[PDB]
Amino acid sequence: HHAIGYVWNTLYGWVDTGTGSLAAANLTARMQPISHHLAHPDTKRRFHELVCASGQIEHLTPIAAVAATDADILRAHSAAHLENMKRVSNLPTGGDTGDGITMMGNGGLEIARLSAGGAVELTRRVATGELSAGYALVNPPGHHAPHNAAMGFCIFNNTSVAAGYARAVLGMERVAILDWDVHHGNGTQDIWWNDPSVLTISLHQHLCFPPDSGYSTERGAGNGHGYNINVPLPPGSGNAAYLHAMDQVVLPALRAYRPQLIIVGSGFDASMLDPLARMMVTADGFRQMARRTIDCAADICDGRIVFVQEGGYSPHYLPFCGLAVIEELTGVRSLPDPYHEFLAGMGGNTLLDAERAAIEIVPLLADIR
Amino acid sequence: HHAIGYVWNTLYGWVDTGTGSLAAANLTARMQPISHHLAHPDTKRRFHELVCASGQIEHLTPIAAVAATDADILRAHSAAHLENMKRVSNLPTGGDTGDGITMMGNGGLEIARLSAGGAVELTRRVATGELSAGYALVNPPGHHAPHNAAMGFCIFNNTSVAAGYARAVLGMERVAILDWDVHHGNGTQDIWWNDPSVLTISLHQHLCFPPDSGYSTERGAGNGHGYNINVPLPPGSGNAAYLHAMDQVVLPALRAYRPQLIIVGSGFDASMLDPLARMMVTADGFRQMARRTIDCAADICDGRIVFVQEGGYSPHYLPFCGLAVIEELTGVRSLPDPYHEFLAGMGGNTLLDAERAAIEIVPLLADIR
Amino acid sequence: HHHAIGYVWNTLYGWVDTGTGSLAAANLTARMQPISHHLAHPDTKRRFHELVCASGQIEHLTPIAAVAATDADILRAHSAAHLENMKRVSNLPTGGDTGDGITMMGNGGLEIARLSAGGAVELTRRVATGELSAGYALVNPPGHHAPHNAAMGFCIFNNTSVAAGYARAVLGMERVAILDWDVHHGNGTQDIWWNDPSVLTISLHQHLCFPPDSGYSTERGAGNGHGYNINVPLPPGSGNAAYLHAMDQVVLPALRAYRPQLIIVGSGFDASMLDPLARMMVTADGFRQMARRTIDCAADICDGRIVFVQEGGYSPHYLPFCGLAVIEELTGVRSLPDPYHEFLAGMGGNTLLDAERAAIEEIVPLLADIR
Amino acid sequence: HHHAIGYVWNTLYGWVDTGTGSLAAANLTARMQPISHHLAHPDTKRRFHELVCASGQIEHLTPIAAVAATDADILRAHSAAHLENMKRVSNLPTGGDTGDGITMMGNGGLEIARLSAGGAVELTRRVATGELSAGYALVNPPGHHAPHNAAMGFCIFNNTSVAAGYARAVLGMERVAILDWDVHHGNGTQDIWWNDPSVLTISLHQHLCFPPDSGYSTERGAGNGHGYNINVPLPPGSGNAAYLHAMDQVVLPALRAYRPQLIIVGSGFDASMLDPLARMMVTADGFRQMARRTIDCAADICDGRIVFVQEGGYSPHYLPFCGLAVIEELTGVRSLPDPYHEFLAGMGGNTLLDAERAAIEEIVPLLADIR
Ligand SMILES: O=C(NO)C(F)(F)C(F)(F)C(F)(F)C(F)(F)C(F)(F)C(F)(F)C(=O)Nc1ccccc1
Ligand SMILES: O=C(NO)C(F)(F)C(F)(F)C(F)(F)C(F)(F)C(F)(F)C(F)(F)C(=O)Nc1ccccc1
Ligand SMILES: O=C(NO)C(F)(F)C(F)(F)C(F)(F)C(F)(F)C(F)(F)C(F)(F)C(=O)Nc1ccccc1
Ligand SMILES: O=C(NO)C(F)(F)C(F)(F)C(F)(F)C(F)(F)C(F)(F)C(F)(F)C(=O)Nc1ccccc1
Ligand SMILES: [K+]
Ligand SMILES: [K+]
Ligand SMILES: [K+]
Ligand SMILES: [K+]
Ligand SMILES: [K+]
Ligand SMILES: [K+]
Ligand SMILES: [K+]
Ligand SMILES: [K+]
Ligand SMILES: [Zn+2]
Ligand SMILES: [Zn+2]
Ligand SMILES: [Zn+2]
Ligand SMILES: [Zn+2]
Repeated sequence: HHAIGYVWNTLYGWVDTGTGSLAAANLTARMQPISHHLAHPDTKRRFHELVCASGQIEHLTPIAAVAATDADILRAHSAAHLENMKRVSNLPTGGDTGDGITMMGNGGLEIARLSAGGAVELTRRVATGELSAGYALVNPPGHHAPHNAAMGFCIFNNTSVAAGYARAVLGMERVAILDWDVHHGNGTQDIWWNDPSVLTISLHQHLCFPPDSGYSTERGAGNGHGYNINVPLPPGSGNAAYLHAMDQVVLPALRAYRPQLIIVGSGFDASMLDPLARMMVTADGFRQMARRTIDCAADICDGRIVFVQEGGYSPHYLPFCGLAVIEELTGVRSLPDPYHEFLAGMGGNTLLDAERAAIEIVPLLADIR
Repeated sequence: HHAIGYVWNTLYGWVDTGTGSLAAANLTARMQPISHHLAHPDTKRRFHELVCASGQIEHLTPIAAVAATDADILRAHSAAHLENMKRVSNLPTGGDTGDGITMMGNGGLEIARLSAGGAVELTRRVATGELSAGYALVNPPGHHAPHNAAMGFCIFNNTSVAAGYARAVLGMERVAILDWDVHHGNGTQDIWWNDPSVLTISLHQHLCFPPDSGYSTERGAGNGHGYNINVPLPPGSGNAAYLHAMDQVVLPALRAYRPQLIIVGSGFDASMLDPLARMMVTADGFRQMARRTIDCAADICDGRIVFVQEGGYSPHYLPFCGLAVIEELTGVRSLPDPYHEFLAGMGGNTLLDAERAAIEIVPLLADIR
Repeated sequence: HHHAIGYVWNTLYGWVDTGTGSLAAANLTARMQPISHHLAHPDTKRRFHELVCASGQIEHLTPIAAVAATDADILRAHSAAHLENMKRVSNLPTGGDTGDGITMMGNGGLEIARLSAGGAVELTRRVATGELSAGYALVNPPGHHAPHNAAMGFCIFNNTSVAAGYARAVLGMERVAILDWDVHHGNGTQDIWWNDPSVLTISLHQHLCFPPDSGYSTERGAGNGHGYNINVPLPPGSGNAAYLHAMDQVVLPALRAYRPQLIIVGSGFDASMLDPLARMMVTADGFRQMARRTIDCAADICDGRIVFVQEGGYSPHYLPFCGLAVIEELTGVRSLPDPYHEFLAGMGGNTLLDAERAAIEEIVPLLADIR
Repeated sequence: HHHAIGYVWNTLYGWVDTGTGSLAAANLTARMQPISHHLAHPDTKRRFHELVCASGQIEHLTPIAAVAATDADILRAHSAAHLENMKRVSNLPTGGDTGDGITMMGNGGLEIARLSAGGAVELTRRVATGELSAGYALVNPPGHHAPHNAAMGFCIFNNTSVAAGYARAVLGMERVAILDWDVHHGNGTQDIWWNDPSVLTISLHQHLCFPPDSGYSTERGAGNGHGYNINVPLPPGSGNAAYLHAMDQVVLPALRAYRPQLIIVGSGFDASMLDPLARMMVTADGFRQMARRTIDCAADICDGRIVFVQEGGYSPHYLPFCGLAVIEELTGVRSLPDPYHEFLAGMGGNTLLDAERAAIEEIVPLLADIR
């Protein structure tokens, strides 16, 4: 049938990103304090508020986040990492999660558990058939956190916690994670590196972040060899490149693999107005990407698809990119993208030779059994 | 000798950009109000504050802005445009300058006059030999405003007001305006379209803004034919492309033309972290661009070079891009770019075939007499 | 017995565009520099809502959707000319001045004004029918300064008067009371019901804080309404002791004398210890005690029918805790401390000063005229 | 005769990192939501500076560069342990807690604390030598809560005491006065000079506003310093009438009795009508009159030697106009109105209430002990 779940929790908007821009404010470096860190939670809150103010919320089934348990977290992460996060969160003013930039406040583990747990709860309810699909608008994000660490503002790897739950608790034999956050999903890649039961795909700007990963030659290991697929694209790639990648690589990979559930790491940092990447995707591009992936799920896994928020750093534009994806889930297309004409004139809608060549990963599809 | 002028006026930081993102907030469109418009003056104020906090201010000669007179403005703009700006500024709550997006507050003409006048005052003092060079950190910007209108948040075309002053008041026969704001300097192009006495050069992202201009075929008209040079570059172009453009096109054009003064429209919206374009220039890239242009001025026009602020929309990073240019003027290189390693890993430092081909404008150099 | 507490929040209450000025607009000639957050910026009320959710109070509330106030609803409190002027201003391509030179609406800003008044109406309807026992409408923009024929003091429509008008005309209640404890005089509400004894209007406020020329004890209504408007102006620096003495000596006796069938509270928190727009010393515990007293009074005299409707309050730091205290008195679930309690308790306001006592006692002889 | 008015602003005064809390840090367990602007955010003082410039007052001032306070400078007001603790905290990779659990410094935040104290010192030196007639040091962080052995109340070092210590030890002045009209008790300054009659310390403040346990009239110094600390605690709601009565009856007579060779004013604007962190009713015209009186007193008794040093004040909207009024009294160029004047004048505070008069009169018998 048709019932679309939606997860927002007030505390997703209360993540304290501090007073720096990216790293902390630093007087010796003359990095002046600023009100809004690049990753400030207001960007995602504005998406939530637009979901409500547009009336999309009336077509969604609100789903309460339920805190991820230690057992849930341990399906994706090491005990040492979980214990370190408990340690850092218990410090009187929080602290450094290990990388020197990713911080948690005192009690910040509460929000990290609710973020991973929002993904799990939506996954559970879609997998059982209570819901047909859904969108978990979580924060903090997940895809940079590998098995043994926090990284890139990610405390736990939300989509991997959800995949682990689908595998262990729901008994699914095959799950796919499709990450279209513009940054390489190195954490997700790491977690399932040796494991063919979770197909991991990352469409991203080549070497945007991290600086040393996301190459096409990173394909997994052992029994997992062939079950990690990176699609690095050049800076300036737009809707044409992204849709060519979907049609030539992503959708064929999903059809070859036959997952029982598709989890999308849904970032909007590939947008035309994002500060933290150089891509040219518009809300109409994300719309088409979502439509294609939802339709693929309908064909191959009884429509079982869960979108989980990753990055995106335009408070101005991200809400409209997100809303387009929500509208593809609900089928209620009731608000225009007010930037559409303005951004459409900038380009990205022609498949350039260098973009085409980057996508033409195609010979690796044959190794997905 | 060596004396570097620097213009900042408090009111440059008081430009009211409203409560929208780009266009105004709009309830029917569900464009939620936001504290900082993309063009909020804090970005440029943070540059000023870094100039001070870094100690660069101790190596600069502060120059007070002096309001541009009607006569000054009329060297670049029509009487109808000036009168319309006086009209709009006199409205009790200001209003629409004509394009439906560019607004002035009540009394906002004061700031527009100080912005153009900051460029004029620095130009005067460099041309006389009181100063060797300088940087006018003005706001609002100028380069989109054509002869008969305000456009793209530009009320008056600051660099053209300064060029007009150099021509009419100082009696210079040849002036060059080099615009490296990432958006096409359509206003400047328009003003001097028929005029070979002001060479206008625009290095920009192709079709970023405006959507219908900046093509290589836009070359001026009449006696001005050959004295407008557009260098449109593809999205994703970085330091390699920008420096190749400098070496192959911009610097040869300046040497062919033999201006008596070089005015640089110094935007930083080509930076790696800018939301309003897709280019990959780092602070080190802007440093090298500035070094090259200052050295060219030393060779061909007795060092007479005036930098005038155009766009740039990263409050995080613009200050460091600007500071690099200031350091090239003063010769005091006392602060690192704290983002250098982070951004250097993202690329843009290899000249791609498509970038090289866009630059290879070279056959037009022969028409500069 | 029955317990179900309604709660109204609409996303658009947080989207009210207060501009780039502090109070009036930014002004270059006056050298009033633009600022991100106007004093009345919606974030203050949004932070209250978010605390209601993050504290877990939301799990004890029954969410009630705001329904846009119709023209008919608005016309029970305001003139046709005022409604038409608001439709006119809201239809202007970039909105404009609502009449006073400071209160503005955006293009389409009438949508939010309707949802604000309509949130009060919807909660009133559902409490009056017995679906709900009581509730809190966390609306924005506020209401109490808007008189019959105008917008004023960032109020477009007089939300509590629209709700009272609905209770009177649609539900057929013969007597309604509006108790306003916003720190500013409820001049709009006073104006609307000035000649009308069917809506008892009470305003507890800082004397001459805003507006400058109203809220005196001598403003008592007119005609058949004479005696059915009660102002309790208090001196600057009044705190919990003064506010509770006013409740016990004046407000609660007035309500008991009048026997309203519904009590509507204009629930502002601008009397708080940390508010920039008044000089009063009320703490979250003070508002808690005020709410408790008023809810208990409603239980005694009108079958518990009480509707709280948000008015002002300008501390984004502290207002959420003041508001949460009132919500907790409605739900009976007292699960979070006021983290400012010790800090503010040391500042005073907890002793009834002679001047405060005397200001309150000025109103006591007027209670006898409430029939 | 001579007229040259020094003015200190340093960009880094605007870069003080006040964090993401309201007052204490953001706290998830307490459900204190993060906020962009802490109550003490530097933008309030930066907006004052920008108004000094945009109003054209800057053209009538002599800009004076702040020079970092040396260890020797700091040690005239504070203990070696406190200085070493501040060097320790500032050297920590991400800074930390200065001791009280709320006052923090960033890594390298000692640089700004030194520039703040050093701005006061540099202006003091240049006024005392006769290079300047008077001046205003618009410093941040503030000073007056920091006692000899600690940081407190967002004060790292006691700027005015560092300046007084310099005047005493380096310039050889035998008598200095510090007049603090920040609305909070200058407990730090009181502590530093408690036993010392060579620095007369006066604090006009809201009674028990902050700290909670100090500022009583009975706190008069000790030993040879007995009689050389004067507290003037005023009740909440006191306005221009009370403040000017306190100036005329207590402050100015105390200064005339003491005959300081230099007057340092701890110039806070947190007594303003719109301040969130106190309940007083002073307007820009009130601060203007206070400044005029004090400058004229300096002209009469110490050859015009007066240095104003910024303390608190938490209205980004209104503080700039309060500060500008003081600057205009120094320059004598009165070129911009207070655009809030009419709005605030209607709220009151301009009548001397009996309780206000009595609070002030409590201090008058202590004037006789100033020898
Ligand atoms: O959306 C993001 N990723 O999907 C993002 F994490 F926020 C990021 F990639 F854009 C990021 F901002 F670049 C980053 F990863 F968070 C980051 F900035 F790169 C970082 F992680 F914070 C970071 O800079 N990490 C470093 C760690 C060690 C040494 C240098 C950098
Ligand atoms: O830095 C800039 N230019 O150098 C910029 F003007 F700010 C811009 F190009 F980035 C801009 F923001 F895109 C813009 F030009 F200002 C703008 F947004 F495009 C605009 F001018 F405001 C704009 O959108 N103008 C339009 C006018 C009519 C119809 C549609 C758009
Ligand atoms: O909470 C408030 N009222 O309950 C308040 F309206 F916000 C106010 F009273 F505090 C207010 F802010 F003071 C005001 F009422 F909004 C205002 F500021 F006074 C005003 F209404 F906007 C205002 O200043 N109005 C004026 C109208 C005409 C002439 C001068 C002032
Ligand atoms: O302007 C001020 N003083 O002149 C002020 F310091 F900011 C203050 F008094 F208003 C203050 F904000 F109240 C404070 F002093 F800063 C403070 F908030 F009270 C505090 F110091 F930070 C504070 O609350 N300190 C405490 C220390 C220990 C235990 C409880 C509170
Ligand atoms: K895998
Ligand atoms: K990815
Ligand atoms: K030309
Ligand atoms: K350009
Ligand atoms: K009445
Ligand atoms: K009231
Ligand atoms: K003393
Ligand atoms: K004081
Ligand atoms: Zn990302
Ligand atoms: Zn630009
Ligand atoms: Zn109010
Ligand atoms: Zn203070």
